[PDB]
Amino acid sequence: VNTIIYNVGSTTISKYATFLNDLRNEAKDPSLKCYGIPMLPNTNTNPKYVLVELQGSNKKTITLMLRRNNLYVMGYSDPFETNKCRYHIFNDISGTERQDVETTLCPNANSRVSKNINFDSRYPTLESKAGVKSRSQVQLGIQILDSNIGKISGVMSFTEKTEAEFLLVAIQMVSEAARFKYIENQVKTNFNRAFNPNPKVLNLQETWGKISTAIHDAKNGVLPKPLELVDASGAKWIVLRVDEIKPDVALLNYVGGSCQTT
Repeated sequence: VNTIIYNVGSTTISKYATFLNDLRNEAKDPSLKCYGIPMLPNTNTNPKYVLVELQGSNKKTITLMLRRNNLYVMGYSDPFETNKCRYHIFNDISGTERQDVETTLCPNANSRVSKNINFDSRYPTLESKAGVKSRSQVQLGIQILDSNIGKISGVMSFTEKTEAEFLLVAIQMVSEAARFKYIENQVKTNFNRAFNPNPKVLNLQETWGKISTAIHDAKNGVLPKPLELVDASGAKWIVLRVDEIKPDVALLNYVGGSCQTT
């Protein structure tokens, strides 16, 4: 499992763009692509995981564990006390995978401490805990990310609103940005300030699966059935060919079987 390092505490927009292209390269499958878009691997390709180490301000760090197959966050770790690695598995990781988030985020036994996340990773959950009606009311931004790392890393007690707010900002900034070129550019365009998620960033997050299947199943660039979407103002946005939506998407979720490659 490889780990990608990015310094949040001191960055430029290129430094954010390189990180992301190292995540995409590392996560994607080596041969599959539909219409020039990289596709994520089947569950069976090894390695199964990527680690994303986030360096905040004041020597604060969080290592984010992700699955290659669908780039979701399984949980995170932070340095705790002198020599402990504290791992935090999301409530909805089960089976071997739970031993796998432990073993991979904190590779040395003797030093491990558990502090689970007592809620699942779905956005409606994370919003109830932030105590907000919609992620859209919570601002995103590099300084917001840094400052949230600093509310979580090496702190004895931290509250669910604090934790959900960290994960809303970090899943959107790392896994949503990497799947969508559109969300990456929203973050580049506002790099020096805080900004509210617009309807399209939110809509793109929630329809990725359907987008991946449409694109895979498309013949001659024509999508199987029109794909109703929402744009940055809230307006119904209806795309029909792969060329419409492909600017906005960097990685495809796995769908098996063939598709037009290039």
